[PDB]
Amino acid sequence: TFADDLASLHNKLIEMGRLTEVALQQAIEAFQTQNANLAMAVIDGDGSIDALEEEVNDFALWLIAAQQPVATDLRRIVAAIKIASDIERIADFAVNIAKACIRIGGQPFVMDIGPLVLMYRLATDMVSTAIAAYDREDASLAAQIADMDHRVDEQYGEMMASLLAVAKTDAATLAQMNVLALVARYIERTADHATNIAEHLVYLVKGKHYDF
Amino acid sequence: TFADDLASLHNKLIEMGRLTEVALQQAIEAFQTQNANLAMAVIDGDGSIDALEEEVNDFALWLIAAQQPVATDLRRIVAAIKIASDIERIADFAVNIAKACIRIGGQPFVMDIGPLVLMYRLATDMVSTAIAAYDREDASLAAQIADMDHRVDEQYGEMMASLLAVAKTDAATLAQMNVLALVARYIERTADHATNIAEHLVYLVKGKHYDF
Repeated sequence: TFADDLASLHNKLIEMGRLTEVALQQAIEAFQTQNANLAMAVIDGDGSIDALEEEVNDFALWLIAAQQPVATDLRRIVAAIKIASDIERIADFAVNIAKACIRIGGQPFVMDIGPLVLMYRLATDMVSTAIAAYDREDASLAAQIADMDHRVDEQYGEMMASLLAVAKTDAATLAQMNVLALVARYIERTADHATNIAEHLVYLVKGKHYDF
Repeated sequence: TFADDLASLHNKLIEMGRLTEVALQQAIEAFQTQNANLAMAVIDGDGSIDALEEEVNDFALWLIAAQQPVATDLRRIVAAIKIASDIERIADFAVNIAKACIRIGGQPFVMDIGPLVLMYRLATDMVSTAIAAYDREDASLAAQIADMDHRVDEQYGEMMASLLAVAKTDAATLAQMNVLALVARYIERTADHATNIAEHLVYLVKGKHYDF
């Protein structure tokens, strides 16, 4: 049943990702469309993934202590725990982009949220990619994720641009730009995690390190 | 000898941090002073930490499979592996800030690297803090690390500022600003990891989650 166990542990994770995927999808839509009811769907339904992560640690720790995994299987059980956390953190930033969507209520953005939306989706994809890479166990999608990162960078600068330029300085509108800035950061944390997941996937496989 | 084992596993990590600490210290000095010989000290002496991380996984995985850790001890052996990786990644960004220091040779910065230096040190401290928090196992230093983050944020904007403003557009000088931008990102990845380490330390202890 062993081989089967590692197959489910594998699906437990891929599962966390399927959900974090969704949560991410809505978190952004919720924010861009300014949908409070949606932002909440995101919050209320998150502790659920914290649940899966525990499951994934209990299960893995068990194997590591019961079925006595051999080197190779042991690395894939370990990376399984490191990746689960990254999926968890990402999911958490989602919950936060959702709280920020609320922070600002419904008084239409002080500027265009277009580049920010694309910066989010860019990162989101980095996740899908990284998780897909984990699923298939493809250690080469990584270097490709590297580029979506340069894109998240140039996308970011192009954020501070349309932001710290626009003059119309006022308490309410500033408290507004901040939330936008906060969101820009959670998108970069979400990206760095996809990258983190890519690192594991790559070390597990190539024993080498994630490229630029 | 068990209790003793967990004490050394604990010191293995605190050890990785003592070194990553240094590496970080020099990486920045090297860059700000533009010291190639130093940037190299950083590169050449890094595979050494990748070494410690392996040690920390082999050792922990062993306990988890040999001395049969009980719940509490088991969480502290697990977080021990998650944190080791974060220390590893941070150390790696160091190696990269060091490669970027070289990327630009010695033709004095197109602008003032003061705010960037402070943004680096700010993150660096977040690390020391997070690692110190791990050592003592103080789950409250976290919320304090949270603030050094808001500071890393406001410090960042104040980066794009003196950057995308300065007009003097030219191939060499641009290829120059980019490296600076790249460095700004590795500093933010280093911060998000300190934050990551803080998360573990907090979940392990409070079972709850790392604050804003």
